[PDB]
Parts: sequence; structure tokens; C-alpha cells
Amino acid sequence: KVRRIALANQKGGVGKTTTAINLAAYLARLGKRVLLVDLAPQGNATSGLGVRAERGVYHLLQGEPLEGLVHPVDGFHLLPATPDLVGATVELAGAPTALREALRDEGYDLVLLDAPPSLSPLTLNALAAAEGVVVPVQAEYYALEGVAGLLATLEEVRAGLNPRLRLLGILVTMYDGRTLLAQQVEAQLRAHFGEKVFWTVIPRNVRLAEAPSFGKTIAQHAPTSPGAHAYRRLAEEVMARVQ
Amino acid sequence: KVRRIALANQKGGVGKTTTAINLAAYLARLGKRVLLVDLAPQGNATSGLGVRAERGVYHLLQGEPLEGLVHPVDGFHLLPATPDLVGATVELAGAPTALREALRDEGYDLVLLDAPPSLSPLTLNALAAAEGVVVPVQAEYYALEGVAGLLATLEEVRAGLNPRLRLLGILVTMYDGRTLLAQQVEAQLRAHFGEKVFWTVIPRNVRLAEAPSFGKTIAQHAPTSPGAHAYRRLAEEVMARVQE
Ligand SMILES: Nc1ncnc2c1ncn2[C@@H]1O[C@H](COP(=O)(O)OP(=O)(O)OP(=O)(O)O)[C@@H](O)[C@H]1O
Ligand SMILES: Nc1ncnc2c1ncn2[C@@H]1O[C@H](COP(=O)(O)OP(=O)(O)OP(=O)(O)O)[C@@H](O)[C@H]1O
Ligand SMILES: [Mg+2]
Ligand SMILES: [Mg+2]
Repeated sequence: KVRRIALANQKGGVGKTTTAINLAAYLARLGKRVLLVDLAPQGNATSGLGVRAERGVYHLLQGEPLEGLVHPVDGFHLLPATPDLVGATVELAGAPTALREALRDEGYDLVLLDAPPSLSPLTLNALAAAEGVVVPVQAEYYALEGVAGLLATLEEVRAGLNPRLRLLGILVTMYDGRTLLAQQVEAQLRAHFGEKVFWTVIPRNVRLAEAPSFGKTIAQHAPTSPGAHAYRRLAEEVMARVQ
Repeated sequence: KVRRIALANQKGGVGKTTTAINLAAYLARLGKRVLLVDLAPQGNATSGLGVRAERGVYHLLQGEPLEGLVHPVDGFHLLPATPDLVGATVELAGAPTALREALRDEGYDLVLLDAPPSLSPLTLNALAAAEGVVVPVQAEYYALEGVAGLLATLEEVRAGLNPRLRLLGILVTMYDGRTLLAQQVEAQLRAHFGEKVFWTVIPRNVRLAEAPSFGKTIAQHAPTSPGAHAYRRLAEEVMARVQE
């Protein structure tokens, strides 16, 4: 069964963090105990939740107990990114299972891993520790162009590094239905990957970008906005696919 | 003087590639001989210009002649990314000056280096080889939040790795003036960094995102669109700053 879900895509700015935060927010509202782990050196998920920490996931890898590293936020827990992740990108080379072996998260129902836009050791650790992968794909050309290669890479990972890793689903994000490009991109994704693509599409709406500046999830910042409804529906879909 | 300009920002999707391609397009139209080097493993600048090559910057780093690796596109030259760059990220670790030493680009007026969203050896090589840096900053919160740290990192590089590296300017990108968020972000950027922020703001306009799907620059795809006018004005501003 799927417990750990990685939000991954080496393409930058396709909604990995926004999805990790808001998926956690609505999964928590479904009564699930959720842990959000920020593995990006940039630490956007952490900053977007109003947290500034000196200890986080980096220290978990150094033997520190999980319980004393988490921060309570909007109904779930966050294992924060710290400036140490910069060096961790190098230190973890050759150690892709480090996170998997340090994640004593049995107390949680679901664990979300937010990865940086790369195939660095941090992203590899996320993929090696996860059971399912949600791939956010921005409704534009560059993001669409990288899917084929991205899916092949996930297969390489499942080939030996993590045999139980599976694609939970492809999520169309930052979708503006008024543009032909967004329509054409969603169409190509559903034509080639069919059921792999989530039904729910995340629409482009500025409240989603505003939320982080207040350290709030979309459920806290604009509970009735298009993005809120979209992520609420996604949480339901995710649970359906996990079951 | 400034010849090599890096388009860098570890924040993903802030317009590095879109800016590198369109800036090259308008600099070429100003009569400049331009070379665009795609250092991102993703290879978006390459794909966005309709190029699919088996040899590129990786082979340049191996010692192969630059003139036999470039592709002519929209009036300028492209030194393409190749699947070999995935392994280059690991190969260049410890060799931050590899690109600088291999860039025999004296035949070009300007050289643009498109870096990936990270501080990997590829981005480091870009910073160690460039004289100026154009930092694209999406008009939203996350991009704004990273600027301080980014400028600090640029200073570190100048403090040792590359003393000639200088911030050419901060470019506000994907700006939708109809949103209060975009307005507040540009306002804060100019309040905190003033003159460092380019006058030219790139507006959010879908044709800029469409162009790459046709392997065309915005100057080819939609020359009279908001994005095209913006990048044309930017090319002029960059030249003005390069001359200063
Ligand atoms: N649906 C949306 N509508 C509007 N703004 C959005 C939406 N999804 C995300 N954003 C904004 O777009 C930007 C890019 O998203 P985000 O930072 O989540 O991507 P990643 O997390 O994909 O990026 P990176 O590659 O840097 O880790 C952010 O400024 C974010 O607030
Ligand atoms: N001003 C704009 N208006 C509309 N779309 C834009 C604009 N600038 C760029 N885009 C689109 O936004 C996405 C992100 O831009 P781009 O890929 O150039 O960023 P980077 O090059 O910042 O990304 P990465 O971090 O992955 O290298 C692309 O799909 C691009 O086509
Ligand atoms: Mg992110
Ligand atoms: Mg890019």
C-alpha cells in the first residue's frame, strides 16, 4: 500500500511545492495524520508554511529523532528544510537509501516528500523512500516535453533502487482554460497517458501564489477559491488511488 | 567588459530559459554575434529552438572545437545540451572552471549561458565563466523570497571563484499587473534593490510559452506580442548596461 508520496519533476516551477503543501492540507482535513518533508535546498515548502528552522530533515539523516524535529502546521506536521541541504546534495551522493532508512514515520498515515527540480541525491532519496509518485506537469510546452523522459527515469528507479515505486498519477497544474496551449497540453497528456492523468486539474489562480507569502495553505488563505476546490478534489482522488 | 552573461536562479521556472532564448534573439537583431549555451540537463533552450543534437556543450568540455558543435538558429548560434549533461553534473564536481577554460568564444560579441534551477557544478561553471548575471525573478512570493540568498551567493563567487562576476541586473518576469501580488513583488524588488532591477518587466503572456513548442523564438512566433516588445526593450537595456 502507498504511504509515502513524492512530488517530483526535474522541470522547475511546475507546482511540486504548491501541490505538496495543499495536498497535505486537504489530506489532513480528511482525517489523515500527514507528514510533509521538504527535501529542496530552496526550502520553499518550509518558508511557505511560515517556518524557519535550524534543525530538520538533514538532522534526521544524522540520527536525530523525528518527533523532536517536526513542526505543527495547518493540521499536519512538517519536517523542515534547513541551510544544511545545500551540502547534503553532495554528501548524499552514492547514498540513495539514506532517507528511507531514517524515516521512522510509522506514526503517520501519509507522508509527502517535496523534491527539488533536479535528479540530485536529494530527489533520488525521495524516490528511493517513496511508494508512489505524483508528477505535477504545468500546462505548457516545456513541462509537457519532459514527461516521456521523466517516466522512463522513474522506471529506471523502479528497476533496482526501489522496485515498489509506482506512478500514482500525472497532475496537470497551473492550467488556464482560456488559453489554447493549456487545452492542447492537457489533451496530449490524456491522449498518451490516459488514466495515469488525474481527473482533477489545478487551475491557475493567484490565491495559490499568495498563500505562501502569509505562511498559509490555500485552505487557510482562500478556502473557497478555485485552487482550494481543486486541491480538495485532488486529495479525494489521491486517496482513491492509494486504496 | 561584459561579454558572457549567465541567466541564473536556483528557483525553478522563473524564466531563465525564456529569457536566454529571447534575449539572444533580440541581441542578434541589434547586429550582435551571439552564442547561447544550454547548460541545463533538461535541455529546454535546445528543445525550444527546435534542436535535437548528439553533440554539444559536453563535447566542448571534452575538447572538441566549438565551431563544429554550434547550430545556427534565428540569427544566432546555439551550443546544445545533450543527454550527457546528466553525468556532467557529477563529472564537473570539483572543476568549476571547466567551462571558462573551454569557452573559446572570442568570435562572439555576447555569450548567454542558460543554467538549470540549482547550484550544481553546471550552474557553478556558468557563474565561474560569466562576467555578468541576469537574475530572472518571477513576480510571485517564492521567487522574491530567494533573491537575498541568491545575491549573497553571487557575492561568494566573486569573493574567490570568479572576481570578475557582477550582477548585470534583476529581471522581473511573468508579471500580471492585474494581480496585487505581482504589483507588490515588483514594488518590493525596486524598494530593496532599486537600480539593480531592470526597467523592463516581462509581462505574463501565453505566446511566450507557445513559441518553444514551434521551436521558435518570440521574435519569430509573435513579434508584436507583449512579450516580444518586452524582450526587445530588454535587449536594448542589457546593451546599455554592458556598455556602462
Ligand atoms: N495553480 C497555480 N496558480 C497560480 N500560482 C501557482 C499555481 N501553482 C503554483 N503557483 C505558483 O507558481 C510558482 C511555481 O510553483 P512552485 O514553486 O510550487 O513549483 P515547484 O514547487 O514546481 O518549483 P521548484 O521547481 O522551484 O521547486 C510559485 O510561485 C507558486 O506559488
Ligand atoms: N512571461 C511569460 N509569460 C508566459 N509564459 C512564460 C513567461 N516566461 C516564461 N514562460 C513559461 O513559463 C515556464 C517557465 O519558464 P522557463 O522554463 O523559461 O523557466 P526557467 O527557464 O526559469 O525554468 P527551469 O528552472 O526549469 O530551468 C515555461 O513553460 C515558459 O514557456
Ligand atoms: Mg518547489
Ligand atoms: Mg530553464
